[PDB]
Amino acid sequence: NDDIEVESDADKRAHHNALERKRRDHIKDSFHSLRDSVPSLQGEKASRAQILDKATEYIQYMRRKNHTHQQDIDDLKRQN
Amino acid sequence: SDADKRAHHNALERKRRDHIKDSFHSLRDSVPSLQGEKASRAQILDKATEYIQYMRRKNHTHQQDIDDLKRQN
DNA sequence: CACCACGTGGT
DNA sequence: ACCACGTGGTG
Repeated sequence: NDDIEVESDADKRAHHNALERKRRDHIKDSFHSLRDSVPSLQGEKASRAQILDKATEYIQYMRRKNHTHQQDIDDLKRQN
Repeated sequence: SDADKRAHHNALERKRRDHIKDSFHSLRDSVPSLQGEKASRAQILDKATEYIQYMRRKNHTHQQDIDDLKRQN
């Protein structure tokens, strides 16, 4: 835009700031959705570090749980 | 002091930021869609959210296949 | 000592 | 598009 390039400094500042608010809101949102996707804290409190941490923890748990399910499938597929 | 008081507050936050930085790393590596890719913190959170949901689904259905192979056998 | 958001300055 | 810092305030 041709207005954008010729806009005032007050206009530049305000914008820079507005874009950062928007960036932070996206992330705050994304932390929300991760929070709710993880049953160890489905929808209560939890600091950003806990969300990231319990999220890594869950992924590992699930993997363990998955290796266990697929064996019991193979072995039930032996019986069947 | 009142000055030395501020240095500490600041030092403790730097620590907070480092914890979150490291934790983003590990989450990054635990998600196969992000391995080897350059990702923004928003991507990591988003692609992670995606994976965790996928895993939950896929595990659930595999449970079903157990019940039905258990209802079959 | 944890937590958090903001404005700002730096690619 | 994105990121890290210092800050002021909360428990």
